Amino acid sequence: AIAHLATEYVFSDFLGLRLELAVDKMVTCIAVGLPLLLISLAFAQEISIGTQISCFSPSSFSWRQAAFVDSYCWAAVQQKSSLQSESGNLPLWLHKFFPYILLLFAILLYLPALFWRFSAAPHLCSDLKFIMEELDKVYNRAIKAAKSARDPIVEQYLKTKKNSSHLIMKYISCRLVTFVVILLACIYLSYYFSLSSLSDEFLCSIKSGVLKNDSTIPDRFQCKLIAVGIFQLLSLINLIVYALLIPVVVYTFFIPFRQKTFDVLHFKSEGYNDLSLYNLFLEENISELKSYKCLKVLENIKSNGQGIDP
Amino acid sequence: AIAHLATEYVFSDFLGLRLELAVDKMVTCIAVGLPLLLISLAFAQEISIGTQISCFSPSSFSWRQAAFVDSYCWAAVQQKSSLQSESGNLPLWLHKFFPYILLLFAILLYLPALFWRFSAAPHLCSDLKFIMEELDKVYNRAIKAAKSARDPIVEQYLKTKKNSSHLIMKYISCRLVTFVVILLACIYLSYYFSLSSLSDEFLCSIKSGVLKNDSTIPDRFQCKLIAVGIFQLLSLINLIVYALLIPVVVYTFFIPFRQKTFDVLHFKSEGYNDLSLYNLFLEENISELKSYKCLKVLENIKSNGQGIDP
Amino acid sequence: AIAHLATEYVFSDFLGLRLELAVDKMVTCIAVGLPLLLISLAFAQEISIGTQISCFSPSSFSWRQAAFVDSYCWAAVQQKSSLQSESGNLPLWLHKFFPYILLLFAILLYLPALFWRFSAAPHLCSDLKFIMEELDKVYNRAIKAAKSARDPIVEQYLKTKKNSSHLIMKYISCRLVTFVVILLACIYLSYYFSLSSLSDEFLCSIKSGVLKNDSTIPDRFQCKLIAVGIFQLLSLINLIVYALLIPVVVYTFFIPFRQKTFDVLHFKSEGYNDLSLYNLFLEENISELKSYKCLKVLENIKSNGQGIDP
Amino acid sequence: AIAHLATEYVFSDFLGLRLELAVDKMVTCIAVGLPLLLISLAFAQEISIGTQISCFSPSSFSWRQAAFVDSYCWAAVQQKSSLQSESGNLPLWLHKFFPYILLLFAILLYLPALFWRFSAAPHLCSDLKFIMEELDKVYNRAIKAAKSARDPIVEQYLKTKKNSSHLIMKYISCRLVTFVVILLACIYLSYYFSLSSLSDEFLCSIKSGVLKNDSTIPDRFQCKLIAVGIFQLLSLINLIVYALLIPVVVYTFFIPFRQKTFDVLHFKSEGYNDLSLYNLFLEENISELKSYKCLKVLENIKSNGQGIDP
Amino acid sequence: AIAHLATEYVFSDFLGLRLELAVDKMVTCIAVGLPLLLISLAFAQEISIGTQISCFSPSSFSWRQAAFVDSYCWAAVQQKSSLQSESGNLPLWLHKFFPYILLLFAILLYLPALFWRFSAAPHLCSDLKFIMEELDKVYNRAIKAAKSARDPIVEQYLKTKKNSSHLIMKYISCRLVTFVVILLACIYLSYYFSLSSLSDEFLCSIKSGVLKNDSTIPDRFQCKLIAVGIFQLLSLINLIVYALLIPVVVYTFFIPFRQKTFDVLHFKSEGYNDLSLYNLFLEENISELKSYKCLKVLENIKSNGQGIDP
Ligand SMILES: CC(C)CCC[C@@H](C)[C@H]1CC[C@H]2[C@@H]3CC=C4C[C@@H](OC(=O)CCC(=O)O)CC[C@]4(C)[C@H]3CC[C@]12C
Ligand SMILES: CC(C)CCC[C@@H](C)[C@H]1CC[C@H]2[C@@H]3CC=C4C[C@@H](OC(=O)CCC(=O)O)CC[C@]4(C)[C@H]3CC[C@]12C
Ligand SMILES: CC(C)CCC[C@@H](C)[C@H]1CC[C@H]2[C@@H]3CC=C4C[C@@H](OC(=O)CCC(=O)O)CC[C@]4(C)[C@H]3CC[C@]12C
Ligand SMILES: CC(C)CCC[C@@H](C)[C@H]1CC[C@H]2[C@@H]3CC=C4C[C@@H](OC(=O)CCC(=O)O)CC[C@]4(C)[C@H]3CC[C@]12C
Ligand SMILES: CC(C)CCC[C@@H](C)[C@H]1CC[C@H]2[C@@H]3CC=C4C[C@@H](OC(=O)CCC(=O)O)CC[C@]4(C)[C@H]3CC[C@]12C
Ligand SMILES: CC(C)CCC[C@@H](C)[C@H]1CC[C@H]2[C@@H]3CC=C4C[C@@H](OC(=O)CCC(=O)O)CC[C@]4(C)[C@H]3CC[C@]12C
Ligand SMILES: CC(C)CCC[C@@H](C)[C@H]1CC[C@H]2[C@@H]3CC=C4C[C@@H](OC(=O)CCC(=O)O)CC[C@]4(C)[C@H]3CC[C@]12C
Ligand SMILES: CC(C)CCC[C@@H](C)[C@H]1CC[C@H]2[C@@H]3CC=C4C[C@@H](OC(=O)CCC(=O)O)CC[C@]4(C)[C@H]3CC[C@]12C
Ligand SMILES: CC(C)CCC[C@@H](C)[C@H]1CC[C@H]2[C@@H]3CC=C4C[C@@H](OC(=O)CCC(=O)O)CC[C@]4(C)[C@H]3CC[C@]12C
Ligand SMILES: CC(C)CCC[C@@H](C)[C@H]1CC[C@H]2[C@@H]3CC=C4C[C@@H](OC(=O)CCC(=O)O)CC[C@]4(C)[C@H]3CC[C@]12C
Repeated sequence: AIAHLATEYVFSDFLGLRLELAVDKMVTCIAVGLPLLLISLAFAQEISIGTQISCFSPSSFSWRQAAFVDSYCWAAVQQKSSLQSESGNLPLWLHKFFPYILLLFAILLYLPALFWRFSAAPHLCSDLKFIMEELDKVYNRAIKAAKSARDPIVEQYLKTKKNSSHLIMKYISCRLVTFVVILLACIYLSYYFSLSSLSDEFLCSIKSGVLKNDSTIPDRFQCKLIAVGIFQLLSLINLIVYALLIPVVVYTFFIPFRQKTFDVLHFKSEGYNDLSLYNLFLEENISELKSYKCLKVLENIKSNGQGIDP
Repeated sequence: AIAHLATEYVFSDFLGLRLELAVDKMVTCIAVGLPLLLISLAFAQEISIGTQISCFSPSSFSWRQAAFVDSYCWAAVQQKSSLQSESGNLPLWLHKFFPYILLLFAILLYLPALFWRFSAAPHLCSDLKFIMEELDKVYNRAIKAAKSARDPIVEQYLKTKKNSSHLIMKYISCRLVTFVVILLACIYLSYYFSLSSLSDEFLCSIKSGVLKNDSTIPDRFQCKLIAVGIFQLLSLINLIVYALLIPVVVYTFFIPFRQKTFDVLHFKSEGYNDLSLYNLFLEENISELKSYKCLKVLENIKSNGQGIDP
Repeated sequence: AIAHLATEYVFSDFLGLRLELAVDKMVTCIAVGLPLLLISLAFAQEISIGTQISCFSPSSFSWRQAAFVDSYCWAAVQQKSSLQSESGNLPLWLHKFFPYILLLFAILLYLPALFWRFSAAPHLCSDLKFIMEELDKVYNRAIKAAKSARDPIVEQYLKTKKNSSHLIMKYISCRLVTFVVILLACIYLSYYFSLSSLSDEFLCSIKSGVLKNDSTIPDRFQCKLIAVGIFQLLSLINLIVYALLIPVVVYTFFIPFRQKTFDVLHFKSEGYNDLSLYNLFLEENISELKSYKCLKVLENIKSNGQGIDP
Repeated sequence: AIAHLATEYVFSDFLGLRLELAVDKMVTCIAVGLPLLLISLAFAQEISIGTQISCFSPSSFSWRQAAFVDSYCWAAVQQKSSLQSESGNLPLWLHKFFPYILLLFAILLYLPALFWRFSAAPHLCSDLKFIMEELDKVYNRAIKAAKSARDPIVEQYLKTKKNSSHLIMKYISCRLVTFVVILLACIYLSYYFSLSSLSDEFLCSIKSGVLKNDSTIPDRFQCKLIAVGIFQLLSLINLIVYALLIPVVVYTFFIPFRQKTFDVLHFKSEGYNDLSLYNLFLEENISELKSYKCLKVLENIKSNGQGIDP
Repeated sequence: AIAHLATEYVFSDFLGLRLELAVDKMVTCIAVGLPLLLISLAFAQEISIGTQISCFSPSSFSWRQAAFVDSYCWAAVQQKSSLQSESGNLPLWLHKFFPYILLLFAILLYLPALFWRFSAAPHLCSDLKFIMEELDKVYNRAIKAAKSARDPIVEQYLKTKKNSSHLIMKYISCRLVTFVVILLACIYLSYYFSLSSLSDEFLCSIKSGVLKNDSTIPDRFQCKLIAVGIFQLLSLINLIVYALLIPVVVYTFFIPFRQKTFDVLHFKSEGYNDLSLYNLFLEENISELKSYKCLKVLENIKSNGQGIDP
């Protein structure tokens, strides 16, 4: 089934205008997708031995009595009054709930993208639909002029956007939340990887109620959480990748402000202003226009040779 | 399978004109969707140990006798004459039926949306289809006038709607029922989370009938409900999210009345009147009209620069 | 799997012209759909403990001998000569066949709708197709007259329908059968809910044939039907909903006769006559005509303001 | 199920313009696809005996005690304090994680192709769409001239590409990473195949905690990893194929530079320059143009017979 | 499930222009398809008894000790130091890996077809698309001439192909590899069928490590490979069919050279030259042309009666 997981989570896509930037979409796919793969691998039948916990019951216990001990101690992992270990009870909770914790990170990293799709993409879509179709008319006019010579509402409207700073707050906050959640996940995963491997072993007791006086039951059962060594291993993989995402996410703060007389071909940064976002989103969309490509071909020729000024 | 649950309930949509407001639809998706995820996680094989209850049968019992005790005590959870516990029998019922109780909340939170789709959306759809197509003619006429100058049935009909107050009662009652059900669910979930963790343990007896005289059977069996610690944990997650929905739902009462010379571009609140609903539903639909977008572009330019009055 | 059941039976639809009235279709979906959900929930793995019956075999019985007792007593539930209980054998039959009894109600409540689709909808469809297309011509003519002035075969044919009383008998009988089946189901479900919870316990004997003389076999085995407490619980849910459907179904008898100079816009009741049905079915279909909507807009304006008589 | 694996991974394709060269795509399909097949075959039910590990527990151990030993020793494979073997613990880790290691190679060999699809194919696609449609006009003009006689923007633009050397770095680095990962996989697989077959046997001890003093438990359990002989066998198959891919990948470094007055029919190598890539990508795409095929037919005739110069 | 296998592998097809000759495609479907069916039948539940190996453990061994012996001896089949048999260890390897060996033949017989689809079909497709459309013009002209009378680039181009001998090497080598692999499979299958039926029985020992001194374990366990009698039976079926394919494959060497003033209707062999391949591929494609069929009808009439010379 491991090969099906690779087909589902790596070799196929999951989770019109481009209303998300390619880098931001790519980071989201890695950040959300990787925990779901690692959860699926942690319980693959190739690696699983069929149970999360086993306890050494005495030889006199019947098969159902030993099955009770395993089931009770799986519940007792939450119940401080009936546990003992080389450390506190906290590792045992983390070892049990490791699958839910990775799922929680996957969800929390998806919510910023879902919010952008809910709260910002509809407005941006309606604007990009307008701006691109009017830019196409401007480019077709420029082509006809150049082709004849050598064989302003958009400008006004775009100049309004640098006054607005509306979407830039929605964008930067979506980036900033993604950064914080990745950083917190790195802190957790490095802690969980640091836990002693023998923190998977604990002592359990069933002598809570009517059993409390029964001399035939031993006072402590040795139990082991069988998958914990795999969980810690896969936590290192997740930590490595998330540490590599942190530089990329930080770069997405400065891509609008710096890194990416009015010019309708050269989209450029304009500061902490929505026009900087529209410049990014146009540059990832304007290349679909046939007329833009023709003018950029002429500009590249003029940059190298015959002076067909664009 | 946990990764499939995330794909099914988070990373894909489940449960023409927009006949429900985006916030109301979003709240419904969270309120109905979250219990179904949490039910599915509570019985995930990654976390389950294969049975809901285990009882400590004595060593002399055969395998089938011990299987009888577990099956009888699962039934006896409902049967006051054969239970004993540190508290009343009520916790044991809640621990058993936790999956049905979350399912009940999911259903009860869907019924207001289903009623709106049944009782109000058909009438509203027929009106919005009419109003938008006639508004498009008004806008196209205004564009042609403005483009020529600078390079009333709808008004009468809409003025009838502020007399009707028909749909506003259907809408506000759907909001109000959703509020009440979320509030009652919060009261339950906070109670269920408050129950002692050892309320998962109870004493069972099989000595009802012919077995009543059998000296070989112990008078009480120790039983434990194994999943209860997970149910209480997931109840905290559900309580947290529903407490965050309450402010959002309350805001949906005042969005029509306040928060959202006749003006065909600026849709506005008009009180406890159906025109306030039509203003909300138009504002979420009118942005699809090409002619509306052009006039709003001119209005934005006029707001910032050249006085092309819309 | 409980979440899949909710997706299948609540959050999605199951079981052109509208040839069934919305209320009648809605009642049918609830009446037929609810038993199928409740059956599915009664055997959900979240709530099931893997067997319907368990009997306490003695400790000397082998594993296969105890498996024989459970299998024999499941069959013996039908066989009066080998049962004993605190009451008659009738409860034990109902406890065993509870799933089939709910299935039987679901089927019997679907047959009236299936009969309407078989015996009445084809004729009604051919008439509504004719009447609506000729009404559209009448409305378009009235619009052109009104638009010019202020900027009869259908009547003859419809007047024939009030003489026919053909379909009204088919309709009312389909309603009446649905009422009777819901009422009988309420009587059963309230009886089944009233049965003592300990009617799930009975005494079984295997000493029929060659075993009759065997002194090593006990004369009675204690058996318990494990799911019965869930069946009675879910029977209360079904009883509550069906009791709420009864008022709605009764209202569907009087919707044609009363509640819903010839007027082609105001469809109205005409007594125990097929024209009353055609008036109901037109009123649920005529709103799709663009020309009808225009005339109703003018009528609403005339009702409030400028006297553009429709 | 083995026949389904062959259908899925051999007899069907998995993982517009041709934006990847056929040889590079073919190598990627083999390099990524083969580990996924071999993983799937290693756990086929035809060959599996249902468990990864078995340990010889003593005859006095109960069934659940022996199940504990197997589960503990599967976990102990990671835990140096409780292992002994004829060699170090490293082989035991490799034997356990063989499925993940092959999966890791499959992923690492896919990432270069995914990067090309992300970072280079969009720009190349926009250029090839332009260049081919303008070349089609040049060829149609040449056909009309030749057909009449015997019954420059593209040149300027392409001459800019040999100045750029932009895509050649992206391409060669994708090839170079693929080479390195295949070489490292060959080093691992030849090492893993070289491990002694009896490295699948190790000695395990459960005497860690409360069990440490128990005289009834033997100090060492003999355990065997059952699948290891299959893993080493399939590692030889993977090593053989990857060794055959190495010559092919190396050839893909020199295909642009050498091996593959301006001529619009004969695409040719131009050095370490992007024009060399465009020449390769055009030659794999230009054959779709009807006008190119006609001119190549005339060129082939002129090469053999009547001098219809192309 | 056997009936599903027949539906999947016999009664349905698996694995535009015809770019493979019908006989060559048919041989490939049999040669590749038959092993996959026979593998699937060898493990059908109708015939399988649920395990590949069973060993006779002594009566004192616990259930888990006997499960260890079976699992160890399945691994020991590869491990010469712990086997004994009436012959060498080679039969035991073949009995274990019979499913992989048949899979290997299925794959090796598919690779020649995959290579033809990769390396030759694209060029041939581009030529056949050209040649057929120009032949259609020649035939339509000949029809119009004949219909009027009685109520050369292609020739030049095709005459170039007999100089090329390019594709004939690719074709004959694909045929020759298919012949060699079928012949080698026949040699193996006849050997494997010849092995003694009691070669499925071998003696196993677990006394490798700590167990080496244990006097309670017998020195040899009798083991039997349960499916081997089915594998040898199905090997006879595979051998019979492959022996019948050998004559057909050999005939495909001489179909181009012999067996199958320029004539545009009668495609004919021209020696070891690509024109011989084009003649074969045209003859399997030219019959789709309406104009060809008309001329062949006239030729058949002229062959029998009225002299309408084609
Ligand atoms: C043992 C350790 C030290 C080796 C080095 C770390 C690897 C295990 C890391 C490095 C890059 C990682 C990969 C980076 C990107 C992806 C793609 C991601 O899928 C997508 O983003 C899909 C994108 C699309 O389809 O558009 C799934 C996880 C995966 C394979 C990551 C899995 C883990 C990888 C291979
Ligand atoms: C289902 C998904 C979407 C959410 C999963 C959330 C859980 C992974 C969280 C919620 C509640 C958390 C627990 C709340 C309470 C505790 C007890 C607390 O215990 C101690 O400090 C014990 C110290 C001692 O041993 O004395 C440590 C954190 C822990 C385990 C938390 C660990 C993480 C948990 C299980
Ligand atoms: C351990 C606790 C203290 C951490 C904080 C609480 C989280 C567990 C909460 C906060 C927000 C919650 C999420 C808010 C919104 C959604 C979306 C919801 O899906 C949809 O609404 C789909 C919408 C669409 O697809 O259009 C499913 C539940 C989920 C993931 C919620 C799951 C639980 C979350 C992550
Ligand atoms: C299948 C879905 C759609 C609906 C599920 C509904 C149930 C979750 C409801 C319906 C009937 C309810 C029960 C009706 C009767 C009782 C007994 C009652 O018992 C006591 O008060 C016991 C006190 C004592 O111990 O003396 C407490 C509430 C309880 C468990 C209720 C809990 C919630 C139940 C099970
Ligand atoms: C514990 C008791 C006392 C609480 C109160 C009773 C509820 C359990 C009842 C009240 C309304 C009932 C619901 C009324 C309507 C429906 C819709 C029905 O589905 C449809 O009719 C689908 C309609 C469509 O999709 O068009 C399925 C049963 C359900 C959820 C019913 C399930 C049981 C509900 C929630
Ligand atoms: C498969 C679906 C579509 C139909 C299911 C129909 C059953 C649920 C019906 C048909 C025959 C009925 C039974 C016919 C005979 C009997 C025996 C009869 O027994 C007594 O009166 C016993 C009195 C005593 O204990 O002395 C009570 C009704 C009962 C159980 C009936 C209960 C309901 C049954 C099982
Ligand atoms: C026992 C050993 C010594 C025999 C010789 C080695 C074989 C086991 C090798 C030689 C060629 C290999 C094959 C080369 C190519 C492929 C195609 C590959 O699938 C694709 O590339 C799909 C291509 C497409 O569909 O476009 C899957 C692996 C496979 C069958 C390889 C499987 C292993 C093979 C048969
Ligand atoms: C889930 C997929 C995508 C990634 C799988 C990565 C693993 C296969 C890697 C990551 C960590 C690696 C391990 C990290 C630590 C060790 C311990 C180390 O131990 C010794 O050197 C023991 C020497 C002794 O016996 O004294 C040898 C390498 C090994 C097994 C490594 C083998 C390969 C592992 C398991
Ligand atoms: C017991 C022995 C001595 C009887 C004689 C041998 C048969 C078992 C052989 C003779 C012909 C064989 C068949 C020849 C052709 C085919 C078709 C082949 O499927 C295809 O080629 C599909 C073709 C398509 O669908 O286009 C699958 C194997 C099968 C049924 C072969 C199965 C084995 C058969 C029946
Ligand atoms: C997974 C698919 C695609 C490929 C399957 C390939 C195997 C079926 C091949 C590869 C390695 C081969 C084995 C390599 C080594 C040996 C040991 C060799 O042993 C002896 O000669 C033993 C003599 C003695 O008993 O003393 C005999 C051939 C054999 C079993 C070979 C049989 C066929 C094998 C298992």
